[PDB]
Amino acid sequence: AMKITTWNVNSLNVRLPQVQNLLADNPPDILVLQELKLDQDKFPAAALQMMGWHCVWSGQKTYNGVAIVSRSVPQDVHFGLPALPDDPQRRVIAATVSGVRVINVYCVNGEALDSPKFKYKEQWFAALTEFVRDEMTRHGKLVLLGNFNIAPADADCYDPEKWHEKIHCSSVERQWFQNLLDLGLTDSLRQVHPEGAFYTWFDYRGAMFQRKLGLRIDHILVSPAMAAALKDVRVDLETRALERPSDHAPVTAEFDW
DNA sequence: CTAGCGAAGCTAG
Ligand SMILES: [Mg+2]
Ligand SMILES: [Mg+2]
Repeated sequence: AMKITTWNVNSLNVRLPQVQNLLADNPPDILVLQELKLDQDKFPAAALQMMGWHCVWSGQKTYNGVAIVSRSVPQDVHFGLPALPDDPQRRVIAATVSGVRVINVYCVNGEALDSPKFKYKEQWFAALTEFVRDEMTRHGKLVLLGNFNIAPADADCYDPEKWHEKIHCSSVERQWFQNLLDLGLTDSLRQVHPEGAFYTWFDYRGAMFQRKLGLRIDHILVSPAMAAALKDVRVDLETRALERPSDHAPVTAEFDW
């Protein structure tokens, strides 16, 4: 059995208490985090080790930041994308936990389709595809998860017409998401829940979480042997409902053999 | 609207 949660925390300094409450109550075997927004030396290692967790992370000042936190030791830790070796933004970290290759990604947002950050998003997703393919040549059990900043289909958008060919929802971005699906990966949530709105992000503005209008952009993609044992996927809107919350909700997947 | 940086108003999401 194995339980893995992904969360875009948006500043790990701010929401560290909520991370520790997440690791205290029905804790997962693996928790990965995006948007730490703290430098490499500022990670709260001691506070998480006190509770019995191993941590491998990649951080920079102010932006980005990824982390893997697990009960067992994360082995063979890789930083970044080989096809993009000069990108200073800390967005990818991979490690093998309990024989399962975890690839944690905080994907480029893109801002706008006419923004330079969208070209950056394009190249970054290409490099990600190459890295994930090469990693899949070596690991039967693989999970590529995190904040993809891409709503796969219209059912992942509270409103497909105003988001028509807008950032997160454009046909190009969905073709990138499909490029990662074509390597042999399964959208685990859509396997367990083929129908319905399972939004994972709600804009801070306009009380959009209260209106329950958001996007499903936080995903857990799994290899074939992982989908064979895939049993459940849930969006922790309760964490999203907390005071001073992240705009993303945690997402958990549950497997067993 | 929130968070960072840093002292105000951009950048980023
Ligand atoms: Mg955010
Ligand atoms: Mg459409």
